[PDB]
Amino acid sequence: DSEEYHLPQHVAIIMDGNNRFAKKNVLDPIVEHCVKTGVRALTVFAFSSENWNRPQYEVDLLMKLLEETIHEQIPRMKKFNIALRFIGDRSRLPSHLVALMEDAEQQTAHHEAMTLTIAVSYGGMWDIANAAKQVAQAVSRGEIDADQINVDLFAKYVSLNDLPAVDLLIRTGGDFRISNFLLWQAAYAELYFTDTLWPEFTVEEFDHALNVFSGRERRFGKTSE
Amino acid sequence: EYHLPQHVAIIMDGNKNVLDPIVEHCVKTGVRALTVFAFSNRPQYEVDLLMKLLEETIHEQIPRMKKFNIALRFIGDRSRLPSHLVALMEDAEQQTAHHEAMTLTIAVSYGGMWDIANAAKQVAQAVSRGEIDADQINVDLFAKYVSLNDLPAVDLLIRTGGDFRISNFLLWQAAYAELYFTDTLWPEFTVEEFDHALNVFSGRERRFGKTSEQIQQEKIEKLLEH
Repeated sequence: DSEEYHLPQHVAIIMDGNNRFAKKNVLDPIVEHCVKTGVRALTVFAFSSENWNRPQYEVDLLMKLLEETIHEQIPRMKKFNIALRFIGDRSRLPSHLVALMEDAEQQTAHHEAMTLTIAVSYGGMWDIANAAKQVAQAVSRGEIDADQINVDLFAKYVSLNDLPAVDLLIRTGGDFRISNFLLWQAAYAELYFTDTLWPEFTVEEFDHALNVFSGRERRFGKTSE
Repeated sequence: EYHLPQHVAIIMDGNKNVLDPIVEHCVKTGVRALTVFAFSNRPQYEVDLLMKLLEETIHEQIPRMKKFNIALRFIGDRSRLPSHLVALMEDAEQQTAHHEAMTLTIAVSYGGMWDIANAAKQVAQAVSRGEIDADQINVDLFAKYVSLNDLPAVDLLIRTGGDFRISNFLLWQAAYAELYFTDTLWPEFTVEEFDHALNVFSGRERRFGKTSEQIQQEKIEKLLEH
């Protein structure tokens, strides 16, 4: 405990609003600011560019863009001691994209002050059902008694179970939905919604959100989680 | 045009009956489901008082449910509830089951994580019996074990009391819900503010679109109304 310290250990961001933007990288200064300030985990969802329910030509372009962006980010993540991680379904992804994700995770694992997780082909319901599948597979092997399955056991199989629970979730762009993102992990997260469009989102407003989180922790306490 | 939610959820938090005008507004506007959670590990005497209050409230509400053609439902863990409360819940559900205009669900000893892990337990028990291959488990199969799966997904979730958390309520069911937060404490929550929240919901659906499930629900309801 501490009277002065109220920094969230795990921040999640739903990046939205470029679809409404009429007229330099936004995420990079946020990521750098987080690791410099001591945030332990940052988990992000590109609300438009990870929506792969589009014509196959567009999905192909989006995957190529993701690959080029991962490649460009690896040396930057090494420079700032950030571990890159990916969550989501990999079973239907092109082999080159899977290899590139593994490569990026392997190149950035050493000497990591913060984990940056990118949601790729991810959904919160998918995550929960995947955890249930893994639990049932363990039951089939005799490793779990199905009658003893409870919240604490199930939590060990959901994505990001080795990181702190999400303390703060930010969504830009104006909508007030968490849109099937980190449903289990953000069960007790403070939710910060802003109409600022993602391309116009600033480190200053991010700091404001952190101060809002601190004030809400003072006002409503920390939760059970 | 004007967009009404199919399923409203409320976290009643506060740091005359408040819920009754809200229930009546839902019935009058065609809301199909209203699910409520009294937000707040206490001395046993306080737990007993709360249980007795819940029992008396269920008793008081049954005739209103008949009057407005509302079906009563309860979600949450029943394994540690007093047997008299469990029997009263079963009786209320059976007495109101034929009512088909709206479902009012009261969450008692409920948590969203509990709900999800309970679904996982049921699926794994079926696997243990050899009824299901664990490799078949996916979203569509799992969804049938989560509470309220026969009702529309939550479109609008209201939380009173000032905090901006969903606090482990309907995590699966509110995956695409619009979230409406108000500083108003629950005892002071009015049907006028509920009307305002519904108006805000309509504007947000116009600006940010309907969910996919909402669009399919509306297609189906148009096909059926004919």
